[PDB]
Amino acid sequence: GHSYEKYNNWETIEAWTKQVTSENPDLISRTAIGTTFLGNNIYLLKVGKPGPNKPAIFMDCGFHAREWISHAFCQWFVREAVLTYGYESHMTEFLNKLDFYVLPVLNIDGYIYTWTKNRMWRKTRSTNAGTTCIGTDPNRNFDAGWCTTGASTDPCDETYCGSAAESEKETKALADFIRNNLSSIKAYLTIHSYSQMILYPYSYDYKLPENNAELNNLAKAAVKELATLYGTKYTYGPGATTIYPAAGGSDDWAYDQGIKYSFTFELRDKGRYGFILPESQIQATCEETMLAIKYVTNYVLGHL
Ligand SMILES: [Zn+2]
Ligand SMILES: [Zn+2]
Ligand SMILES: [Zn+2]
Ligand SMILES: [Zn+2]
Ligand SMILES: [Zn+2]
Repeated sequence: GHSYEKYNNWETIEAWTKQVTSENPDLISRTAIGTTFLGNNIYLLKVGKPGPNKPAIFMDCGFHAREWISHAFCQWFVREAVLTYGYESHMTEFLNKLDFYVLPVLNIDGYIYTWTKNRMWRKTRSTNAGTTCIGTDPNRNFDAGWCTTGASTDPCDETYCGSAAESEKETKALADFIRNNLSSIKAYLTIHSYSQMILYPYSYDYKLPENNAELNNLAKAAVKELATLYGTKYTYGPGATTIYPAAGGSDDWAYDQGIKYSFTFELRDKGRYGFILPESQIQATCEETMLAIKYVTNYVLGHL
């Protein structure tokens, strides 16, 4: 049984992607953008009412296997879209005028592993030459100052950058999709946990994006909007100085492709539960995060 207020295993999420699509044909279509190391289909939902020359926002969850609230949020976003379309003015305008690409779980193999073997697994489940240590950090595997800072060259490490940029089937699939759709995708949003932050480029070097003032102001306003619901306090800024320097991130890579609105969300909490955020917090976390995501979406729509 699927529930939006519990953490769902991969079999359940996969079945949900099929069911939510079948139940909402006028608003949702599903494709597979590739396969994981272990051969699992990487599903992508396109959410929106069909129309001509629509701009798009791309959102992914589940880069890091143990960050279960991330996976839960992508599902919640789709929940909100199908529930409130036609009833709530903003969501209806969003879905009429733009498409949302929602990738519910990128690192499917790692996610399965957190359910079956090791709740605290982070990386992919691919093999590495010359060692029995498993996995690459998908958010150190993109072609963005690749493997230079905040990333490890040791395959046994949690931030292992991989053998080469896009060495992982999952990151290659994501990068390929974005490159193939670069004329339509106007914003890139990537959902992580934890630490309550909205980050934007750059993480791979201490340098700032050309539109730094715009991104800073947008992140500041989105943080303020998020806080209105339950008073949850987020920080924001360029990745390198807000959390830490880290090379090979998808947000930096997306920005360097020309996607001007590129953000990483780090959801609840600030360390009390960390990655093992209780199910009792899914609803509140997702509802407040919705406010930030809708704020960014409205901004993108209004500044095309
Ligand atoms: Zn359900
Ligand atoms: Zn399957
Ligand atoms: Zn993460
Ligand atoms: Zn993180
Ligand atoms: Zn709601």
